[PDB]
Amino acid sequence: YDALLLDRFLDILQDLHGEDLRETVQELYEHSAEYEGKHEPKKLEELGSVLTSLDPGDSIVIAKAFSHMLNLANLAEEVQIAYRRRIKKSDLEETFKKLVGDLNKSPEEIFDALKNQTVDLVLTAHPTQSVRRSLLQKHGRIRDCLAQLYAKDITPDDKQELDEALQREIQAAFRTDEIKRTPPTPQDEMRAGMSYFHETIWKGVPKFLRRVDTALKNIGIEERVPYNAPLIQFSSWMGGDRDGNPRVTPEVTRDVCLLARMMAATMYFNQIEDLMFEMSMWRCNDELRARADEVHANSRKDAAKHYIEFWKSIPTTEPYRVILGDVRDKLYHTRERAHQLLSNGHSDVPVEATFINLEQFLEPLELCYRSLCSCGDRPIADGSLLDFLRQVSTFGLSLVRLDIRQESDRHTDVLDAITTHLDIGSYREWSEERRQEWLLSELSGKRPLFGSDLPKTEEIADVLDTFHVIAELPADSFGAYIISMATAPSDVLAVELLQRECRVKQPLRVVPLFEKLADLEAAPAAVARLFSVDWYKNRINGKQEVMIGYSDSGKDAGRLSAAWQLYKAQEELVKVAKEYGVKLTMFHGRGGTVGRGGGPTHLAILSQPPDTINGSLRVTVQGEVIEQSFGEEHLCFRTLQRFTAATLEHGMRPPISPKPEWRALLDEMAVVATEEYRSVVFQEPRFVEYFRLATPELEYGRMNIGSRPGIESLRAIPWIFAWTQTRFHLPVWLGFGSAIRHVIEKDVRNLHMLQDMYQHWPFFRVTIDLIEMVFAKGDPGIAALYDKLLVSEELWPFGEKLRANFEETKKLILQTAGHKLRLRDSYITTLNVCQAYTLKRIRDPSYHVTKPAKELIELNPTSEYAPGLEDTLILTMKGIAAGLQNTG
Amino acid sequence: YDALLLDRFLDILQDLHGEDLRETVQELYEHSAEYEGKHEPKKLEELGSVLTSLDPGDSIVIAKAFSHMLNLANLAEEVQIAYRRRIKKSDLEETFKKLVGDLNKSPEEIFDALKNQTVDLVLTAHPTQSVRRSLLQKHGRIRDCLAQLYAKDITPDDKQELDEALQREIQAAFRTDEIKRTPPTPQDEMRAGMSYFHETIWKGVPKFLRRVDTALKNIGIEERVPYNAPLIQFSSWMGGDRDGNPRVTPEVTRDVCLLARMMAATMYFNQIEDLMFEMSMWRCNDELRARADEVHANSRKDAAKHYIEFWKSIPTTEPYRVILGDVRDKLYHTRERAHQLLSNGHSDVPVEATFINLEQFLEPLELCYRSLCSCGDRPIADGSLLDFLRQVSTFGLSLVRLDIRQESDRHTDVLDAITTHLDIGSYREWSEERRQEWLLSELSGKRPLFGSDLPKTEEIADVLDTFHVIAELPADSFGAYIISMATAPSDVLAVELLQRECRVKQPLRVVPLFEKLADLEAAPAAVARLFSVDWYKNRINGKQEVMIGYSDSGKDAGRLSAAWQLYKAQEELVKVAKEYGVKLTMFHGRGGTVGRGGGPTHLAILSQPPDTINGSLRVTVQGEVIEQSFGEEHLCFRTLQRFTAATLEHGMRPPISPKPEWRALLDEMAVVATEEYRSVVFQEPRFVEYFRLATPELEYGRMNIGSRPGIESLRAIPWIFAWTQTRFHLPVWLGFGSAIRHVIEKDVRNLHMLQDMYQHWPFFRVTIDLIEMVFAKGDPGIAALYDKLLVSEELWPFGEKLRANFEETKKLILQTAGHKLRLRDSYITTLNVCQAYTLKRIRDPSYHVTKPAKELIELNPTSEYAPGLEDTLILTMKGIAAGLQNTG
Repeated sequence: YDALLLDRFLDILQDLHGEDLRETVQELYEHSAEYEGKHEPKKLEELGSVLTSLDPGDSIVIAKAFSHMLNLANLAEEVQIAYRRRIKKSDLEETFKKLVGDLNKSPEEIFDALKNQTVDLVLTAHPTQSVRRSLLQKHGRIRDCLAQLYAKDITPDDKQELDEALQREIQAAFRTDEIKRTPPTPQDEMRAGMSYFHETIWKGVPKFLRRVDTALKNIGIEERVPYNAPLIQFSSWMGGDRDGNPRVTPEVTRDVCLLARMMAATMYFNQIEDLMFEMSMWRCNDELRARADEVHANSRKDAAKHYIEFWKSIPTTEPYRVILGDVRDKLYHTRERAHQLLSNGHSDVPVEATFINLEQFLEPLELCYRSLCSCGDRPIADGSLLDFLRQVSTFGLSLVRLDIRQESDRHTDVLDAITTHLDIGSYREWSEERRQEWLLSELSGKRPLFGSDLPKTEEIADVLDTFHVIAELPADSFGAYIISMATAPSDVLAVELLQRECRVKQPLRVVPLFEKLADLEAAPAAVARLFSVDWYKNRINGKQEVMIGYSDSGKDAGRLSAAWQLYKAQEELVKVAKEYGVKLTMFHGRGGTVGRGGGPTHLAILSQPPDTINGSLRVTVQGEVIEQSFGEEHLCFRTLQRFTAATLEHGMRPPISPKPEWRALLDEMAVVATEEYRSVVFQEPRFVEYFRLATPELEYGRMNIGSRPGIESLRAIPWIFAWTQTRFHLPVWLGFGSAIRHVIEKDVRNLHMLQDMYQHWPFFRVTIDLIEMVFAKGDPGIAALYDKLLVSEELWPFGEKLRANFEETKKLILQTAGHKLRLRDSYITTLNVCQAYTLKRIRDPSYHVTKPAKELIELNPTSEYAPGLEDTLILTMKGIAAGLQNTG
Repeated sequence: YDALLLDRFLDILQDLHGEDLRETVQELYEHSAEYEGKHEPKKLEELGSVLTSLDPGDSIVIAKAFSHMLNLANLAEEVQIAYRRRIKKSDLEETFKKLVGDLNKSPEEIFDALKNQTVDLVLTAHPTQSVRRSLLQKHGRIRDCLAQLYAKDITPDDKQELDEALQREIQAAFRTDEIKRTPPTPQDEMRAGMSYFHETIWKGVPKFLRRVDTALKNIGIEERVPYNAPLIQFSSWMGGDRDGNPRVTPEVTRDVCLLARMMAATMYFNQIEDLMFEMSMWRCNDELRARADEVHANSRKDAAKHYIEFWKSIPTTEPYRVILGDVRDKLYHTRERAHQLLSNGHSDVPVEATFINLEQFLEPLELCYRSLCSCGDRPIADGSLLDFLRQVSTFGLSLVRLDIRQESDRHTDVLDAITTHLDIGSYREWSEERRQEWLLSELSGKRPLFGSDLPKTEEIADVLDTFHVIAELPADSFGAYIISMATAPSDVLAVELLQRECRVKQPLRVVPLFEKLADLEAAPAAVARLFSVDWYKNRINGKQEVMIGYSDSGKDAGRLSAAWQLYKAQEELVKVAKEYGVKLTMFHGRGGTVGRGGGPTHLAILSQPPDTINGSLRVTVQGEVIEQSFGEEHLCFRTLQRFTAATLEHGMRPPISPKPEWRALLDEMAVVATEEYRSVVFQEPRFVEYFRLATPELEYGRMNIGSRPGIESLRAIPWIFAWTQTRFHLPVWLGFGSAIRHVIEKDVRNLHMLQDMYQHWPFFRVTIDLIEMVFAKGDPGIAALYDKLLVSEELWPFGEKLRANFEETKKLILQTAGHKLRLRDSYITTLNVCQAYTLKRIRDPSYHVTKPAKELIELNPTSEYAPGLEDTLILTMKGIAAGLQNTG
């Protein structure tokens, strides 16, 4: 069946570029097949020999072909998964069943625990989404074609029109320039993010909630999940995170807030007329009748011809239509106000004509629901009205709540400008205690701090202006202010005072981000010291959120040491919060790649220490992962299901807590793994050299994914990208070899203890299993070829050392777990080869450079490199990322 | 399987009103079952005995229950038909096959004949739609539930959510007041009409055209139907027909025109952004590149923040997106202009910023298509861009072209006011010749006619003002001006002069409506006399349309005589048009009931005389029929298919022309049938009395369907309604008995001649077959019960006479054709009984009359009749109409 796609696409490729190129693509596929079958490293060079003969444009066409083949492979993969899962006639109903039988838990415990459960998915604009939006659309259409094709109810003409349709849709996808020739603006990032709502999430959320209701009734719970029960929520960083992205200005934040608000209003307004049409009942209780009489009193007997439907004043015969009629008027005026406020700088639309409250909207719908149930119409109320109630209570007046992230040192600079200007010292030079005492005195004091006459840098004025932008805007549009590189309470208090002094009427919660490993070690101490401040503990109102970063941890230290220290961090943070009687919710900055803490969601949730979630979870959805988890109805449902089921199980089925022997064993193991990791990644003075030669790291910024413009000093995203492109995955597995070897060396019974740990400890089981998966996506012959083609003859053995470790480490992993699809790896291998030789040509002086476009080579006329080369490189990176189903 | 619906609905009924009422509904169903099985007329009285015992509100609930049961029966009927037809894995591909094999016709003849074929469906607001819109919505949802239920791919939870959904949707439909408590405005009629576009027709048309392309490729025609090939078009009367509807004012016509324009703009604008997203190509020919450079020149480098997507100036990289970008700007400004022009009286939006031409819109899309095909992207161009091209070329700037219908005598009054005021005579008193000569002199003269100082009646000023309204508005918004009761060229010339003098810049075509039988006899003479006028023949530009009414013909004369005279009328009209070298297209004012010329569409088309269509047809879709032919994707497709296939076959497979013996035989037969019909419907002086007692005719106006406020003097719609409610159908079959009896009497070989005619003449075969169908929907026991309950003891035998004829006539029908589901007739019979006894209670003096609502009896507090009775009567009419699948 894998052959069908090859047939259709290759027929189209032949229809576009002739027999010859189709035949050379087939040759490359056959060489790659002989390689992924026999694994003769001679086959690689055999393939590169055929690859070097290519024309400028021809190699572009080859890279294009294999990349689109990988994409189609992903799409057919998703289709086959959806159908395979559907033809069954963890999981929600299964999780309920296991909670009842295994753990003897009652239905009302599941229901009550469910009501008080919340999962806050926060979408980020992290530059990990390799596929441009113009192509993502065509992918969506194409998987629609393939999904409709996968059925036995096709009529001949339907299938032929879908053949013509899929053919035209592939031909359209291939006819688009895959290369972002300019990097997006943060606004574009926020649009790419929000586009999944008026595509999937908006309609997906109420369907999922219906499904939870159904599953709850399969357990005997006739009651339904409360419409205002916040089982899932959405937050955003798009346009808010300005950490090291100076292009995220205050005006950008204003723009994304106003934008999102306009989107939400528009969606509600388009829903509201259909809802009015259905709410044609005439029975209501005395309450809704009284209110309907109120609205029909101020009915404004006018033409109201701007509407299409219901332009006549609604009669009291159908009172639900009266009340919903006022709801439509207030929606119209809310949309018009937001659209004017966005399109110009201002609006003449009166605020009282609009919904100002998150529940001025909810109130009339709640009333309709009470009336319907009162009058025996709970079936009716649980339909479109309920869907609408859940959409309002879930999305509010601004589809997502925006977080503002900024690094502590910028707040420090602001305060230092203030104290210098006030002739009182230098906040920078001040000790922590001095900062705390001063900040406290200013927060509890009543005199304004700086004035209009404060000297400001562009950076200083950037952060002050972002605070003014936050104050100017509605409170329910924002989420949390995340402080990067937070180390002391002076940073949180600093942001609090900077908010109060920027007249932020309802200041948002402040939350620290500990991402470097030392910050994770020191974090519980800092949180306890913050809670010690009686002022903050009294204003924090018993609730605190703190973010836990996964990107930079496994970058400077061992991936293993990072994971273990994270576990300790969650544990001790919960300890501290309980010690001060504060409800802690921890914010997990997980990525899509395992190297940034990614991997399957239920596995990452089960690997959390027990009694650390307590019905309140928060996870990042990093750029690319959005597409993976919300681009289809089915993906959206499977995502929301995975999250809610994992959290519920982790709530009622607490994972086993580690025996102390396991604690100490992992402490030693963490020392060994850290020394091993840092030994090869930092001690080696020629390591940075070999890295900058052997991996496509430095070229990452060429793809222009995001809007953000030593090895310790690079972002974790291109770090994991480099080693994942080459399918070597060094940062995933490094410390494990020395770790396990030293642990079995110090004691032989530690082998039985590792076997013991792998079978009972969810954290260890998850860790080892993930390492084994990453090994399964590994092939060291690739990194070998890259070394042979690009590394100087000198330090060739260095890589082999690592390669040694690779196999060694794998041998240990399979030994602790007790273990002993393909074909896509064929295409990937081809692109691997293409990526390798092309890099050698790029780092040559002969291939350097010293109107409309009618062919691909004309697409890059400003290339500092040879005409056809830059585009081909970008193509190889994109394609390999697609094949591996991860970018960074 | 019929039992499933009964089970679900009766369970809901029990959940709403208890066991007792469910049990009495079951008793009624059982009595009706014993009646429709055994046909014991004692069973009817047995049922009425149980019916008379009912409470005021209880009988309302019973009528409600049987009516909704009939509706559900209709919906399940449609579902089972759609699935039965789909599980085949006339008709389009079958029609092509028969045209190739049977008639030896070539593909290019089918294709070329198809290109030059046009079918103009014109939706009317005729008050035949019994089901109010608030309920039609719920019906749509309910058939959605049932359609999704009819499958073997249901997952358990899907089926349970659809059970809860169908339950809540039925419960919602039943909880709505079925009674229109106030009659609609013409604007409401036009909304009910147009609502099928942004529901079905808008998306249905391009899908149907794709299907025609597919069928054409199954014959070997790789080419596609031209996007601008006008295979189907839509016109409207809603808000335009003012014949005997004085509530259709000029402001109403303005309103429906502006309204429709706003709807169209909105739909295009919502499509355009998705189209822009897909047209991401970079290759274009020098033409589209030049134009894209033009647009990017005047690009207006601005924020353009009112849009959500593509708010940044579009780069020349993606030229299709540039050109489509200008298209989106001109759409935005067109929508804003129409919305302001509607909501206020005026707009500041510049006209040059909008699409003014029907093809200023089409031009940029045509350019994109040429470019795409030029660059080898015909597959891409035949996708969303083609769908959009067909939508634009098919729907234009105003979704439908509006006809204006008005009776001749009103134009006569206008002209008479003018000639009286000009001290020149009285146009009324003038002979036809004088009218012709004067009208001609004024049309070819250059002096204005009346001035501001013309004395005007409210009627006169109504028609003059409608002409000013037509002149003020865009030309492509209007269709034809239909003249009711047109008899002479003076009427058409009158409208032409009245247009020119009202400064109608681009005057619309004038078309006469001949509906009374004498007008159909005299019509060809009048058309020839009109074409004799050299002026009109020169300005008519070789094209003429004339309407042929079906409503009033079979009302004053025999249904048979009417059909035959219609055939002659089409024939001789075509003769006359060919004689004057003018392309005639005839406009068939067909209804939904056979008594108004309704019946299956392909049968009505085959019954047209040969060489009378010639690739140009025009048919009314009377009120209720709209719902029947466009309320579902499948209904819409089946409608467009039926029409286009019928016209094509009638074009290439001309029906046999009648032998002269058949001609004369039908002339005699028409005399006999006319004498027989008029003998019982007009000669009898007590006939009007018996009619006003035995049928629910007089109560029709109580349903408040439409906005329009002797027996010869009533509308044909309540005429057919009366006899169809009672399932007697007198106007369908009356003259056939005497006709066939006299024809077999004058000669015995005429029996073999009738057998000969039924097997070879499409017109006769259709006629007789239709009569047999109507008989199959007949049961004279019903009319018997109505007579027994409501007719005075005196003229009881009169009806029996008719009843005699009934059987007699049926015996003849089955004899010329050579011939010898049920259960739903059960429910109908119950309502029959309920309708009968209730009428007897209504026409009683004891049951006459000399805040919010918390129960059904409170729903009519102004009833001149007893509290519960009026509503129950309306309910019975609605339900019986639903069961018979026809209103009038």
